[PDB]
Amino acid sequence: KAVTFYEDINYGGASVSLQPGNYTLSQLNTAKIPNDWMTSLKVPSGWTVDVYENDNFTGTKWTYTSDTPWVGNDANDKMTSVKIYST
Ligand SMILES: [Ca+2]
Ligand SMILES: [Ca+2]
Repeated sequence: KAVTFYEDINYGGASVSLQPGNYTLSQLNTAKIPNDWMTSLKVPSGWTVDVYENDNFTGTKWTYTSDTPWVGNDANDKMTSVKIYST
């Protein structure tokens, strides 16, 4: 089980899976996840994903605790850093 971030709505386009952790922008990029690119994501039930507008877990924070086929226009293409918890 893991969190999978997708480039497009409805889990379309490019996708990358990550385990729990605290990922900065440069770390996402290394994982092949570009800046301001996340549109949808699958989340293991019970897990928590805190998506941040800016790098180093700052800026606006959006939280997801389940598969989300459309993060919506407000959070769309804004992820720069993210914290994933298996709780
Ligand atoms: Ca996108
Ligand atoms: Ca951003």
